[PDB]
Amino acid sequence: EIRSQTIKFAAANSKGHPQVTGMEKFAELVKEKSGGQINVKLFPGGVLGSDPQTLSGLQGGVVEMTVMNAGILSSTVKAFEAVDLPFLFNSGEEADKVMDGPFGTNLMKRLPDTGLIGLAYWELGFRNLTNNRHPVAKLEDIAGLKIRTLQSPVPVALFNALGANAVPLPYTELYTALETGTVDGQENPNANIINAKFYEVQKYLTLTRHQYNPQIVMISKKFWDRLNDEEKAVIEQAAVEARDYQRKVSREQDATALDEIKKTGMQVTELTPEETTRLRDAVKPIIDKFTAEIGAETVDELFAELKKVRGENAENLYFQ
Repeated sequence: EIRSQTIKFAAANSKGHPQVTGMEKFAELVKEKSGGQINVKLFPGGVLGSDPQTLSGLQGGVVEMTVMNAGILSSTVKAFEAVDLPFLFNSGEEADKVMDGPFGTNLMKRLPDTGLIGLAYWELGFRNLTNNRHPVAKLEDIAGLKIRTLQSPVPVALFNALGANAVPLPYTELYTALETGTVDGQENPNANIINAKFYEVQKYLTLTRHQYNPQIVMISKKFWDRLNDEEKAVIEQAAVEARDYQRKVSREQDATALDEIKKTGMQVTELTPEETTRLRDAVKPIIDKFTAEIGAETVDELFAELKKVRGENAENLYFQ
């Protein structure tokens, strides 16, 4: 039977953010399905530590649950670097198909040996590109731009392949570096433009969608192994039901963010799928260098899923 359980569920963001809205839905569903036997206590705002710190806390059994960008796992299970590869998805719908299918599922199968159990993928969002020099609509427009990027190997390779300087800078210093102009631009989700007021110091946004950040919801294997099947089923049901809700909330908020961004007088540029393909093809010979460490098994499967979803895109039937 479902016994009294307590689950501490930690994350980086705060109440109001789609991540925490998803966590609240998860907690409520678990409370309902368990008739109050399983209580999920939220630790938002990074109060328990960074995402990498909390990851090791799950492994040790100190914190039961967390949700974080799945690419963070790569130093635990290298195959997860696949989720950081560029230009995989053009929409949330495409991302869901691939993350919820064999690609995402086979990644999660690699977790138990490391002391982690994967429950579901939720959404953080696409990474896009702002700058203050000129609109970016194609590769040549990126040439020479000094762009603050994440500093793990994939984004550094990506932005160098695009002709940019992939500049290291602590996030807290970024607004002011953009203001003074020593950095031309930055790459991040749209929400950051509003939250950090980058619209005050950046005139241009391109929806490059150069990477997509899925989040993975995980539970400590040490804790999971002590649960019975009925308790596990409650948690699984709640994770996948909360997933669909969280993604809807995320996408509603992103639409509103973009409304707000446009009203600040930033110029927003979209890429056609064919321009995205042009960028993808230009960076492929560089990005292929990660395939050996990710593994052909994982990369080949991913590439097949992407060919499939790209063929389902209605744009293929727009003109002929």
